[PDB]
Amino acid sequence: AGIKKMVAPSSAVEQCVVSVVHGNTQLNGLWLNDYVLCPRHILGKYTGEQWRDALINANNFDFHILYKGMELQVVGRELVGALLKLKVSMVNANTPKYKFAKARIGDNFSIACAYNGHVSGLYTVTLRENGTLKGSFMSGSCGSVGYNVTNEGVEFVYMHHLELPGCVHGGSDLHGIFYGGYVDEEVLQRIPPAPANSRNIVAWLYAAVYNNCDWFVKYGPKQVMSVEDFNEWASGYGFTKFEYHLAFDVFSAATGVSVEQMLAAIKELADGWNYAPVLGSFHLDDEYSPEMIMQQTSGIVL
Repeated sequence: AGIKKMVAPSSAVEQCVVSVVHGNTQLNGLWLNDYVLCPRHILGKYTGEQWRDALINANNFDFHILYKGMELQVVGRELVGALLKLKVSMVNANTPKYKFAKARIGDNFSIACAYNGHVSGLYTVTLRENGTLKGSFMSGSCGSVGYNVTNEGVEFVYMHHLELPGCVHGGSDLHGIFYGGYVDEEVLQRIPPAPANSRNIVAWLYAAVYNNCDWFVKYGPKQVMSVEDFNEWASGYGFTKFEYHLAFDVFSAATGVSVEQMLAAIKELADGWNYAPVLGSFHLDDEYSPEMIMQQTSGIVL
């Protein structure tokens, strides 16, 4: 029982995290096969036009890559979106079975927060609709990766680049594509605020029912809001449109509560409450993906 933010185990990632130093700039990289990926501003602080010229003017020996003290020699430079791809003279025997995947809105992933090429801590983040994360990042953490672990292997989805006003964090996938409408430049970037993720809130409400907190649903006569009706309300109250998830079939099977009851509860609880806590809170929590809740709950039919 109980509900916590679950971080994927880090052993596979720790064996790929490296330090990349080029000049005064210090940040982190990802060692896979015979190449290292790190943010492009390792070259320096430049503008879209300048990145190609900075890479051209660079020398392979100016990049110093360390994995647990051992030097990795660069044998090739390349730009991959907002990332630098440095071919190295040694193949990472610790390269896991992995895929580069794009995190989708509402997904959780784990941040391997690193400094000087050493993971110092892990936490879970949630991809918001505007492509930003509510992370915890200090100077030197650029190049920290976000990842998931499946039965098929490691899934690298994120590399950290920048901090935005209001303790908001942005980055790219491992193809160097930024997740939001921001850029890796020292410029004031005010980005649209993120609506609350309705799908995730449904998962959190189910997790409450799984843990004997059903006052919001059982306490009232069965109250229901259709998906169509809810989507219209959410559009004008700062909530995302409901998106279904396979986990809801499992959750309603174990709890007897339908999605439509949860949507009605969301409308009822949208402004917060004070009757009783729900998983220790008095406001809806949108930070738990359905996958995160499902790995903390049991199926009951089979």
